[PDB]
Amino acid sequence: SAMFNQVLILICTLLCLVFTGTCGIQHLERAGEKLSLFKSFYFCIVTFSTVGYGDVTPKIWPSQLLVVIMICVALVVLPLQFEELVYLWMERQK
Repeated sequence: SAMFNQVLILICTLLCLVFTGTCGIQHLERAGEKLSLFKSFYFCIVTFSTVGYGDVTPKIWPSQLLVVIMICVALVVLPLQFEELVYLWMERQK
């Protein structure tokens, strides 16, 4: 089942990115302005959902960039997998 396979890849990647985001915001903002993990989950899923509320964001030199870098990579990485998911839907139709 390829449909299944890429569904998995999507989920895996999402999970990975969420994890990287939690782990990303965890050690940094924990210094200057302390934030709970749920705030991170929020931010991550707020970034990959393309929402961007802005209640709390990075105020620090590296902190923004790191989030940014992860997004930029994600924004390339995001469609790769959606693109993938599309390819199978085309195979299923065939």
